[PDB]
Amino acid sequence: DYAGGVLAILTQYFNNMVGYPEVSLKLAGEEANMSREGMINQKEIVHQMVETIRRASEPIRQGRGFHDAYVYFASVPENAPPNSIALPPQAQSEVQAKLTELMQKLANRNPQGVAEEEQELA
Repeated sequence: DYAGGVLAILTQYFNNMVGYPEVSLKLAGEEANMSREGMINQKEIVHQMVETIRRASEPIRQGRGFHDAYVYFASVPENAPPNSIALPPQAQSEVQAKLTELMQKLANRNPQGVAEEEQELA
């Protein structure tokens, strides 16, 4: 249920549990799963999700690499590594609108898979 997996990842991101680049790596994991099973439409949607988060996060990031300077969606949690920040309010709105559109496209491709994730989340 790769589409469901994507929903779970976005839930953690929007709840400031996971930041960039971790969120993009998790999405890339699902992207590879989709591509392996020939789910190209879904793969392309998740690729756009990754690009959306990368383009908003990479230019304002106070560092580089994979162990610090994370960029969280709206708030920096107390377990964040040094030099972590959150997106500015305008970027928050732009990123969420685009991700919501992309998530809708995914849900439309695999409604049973996304519904199951919503059930599992509950």
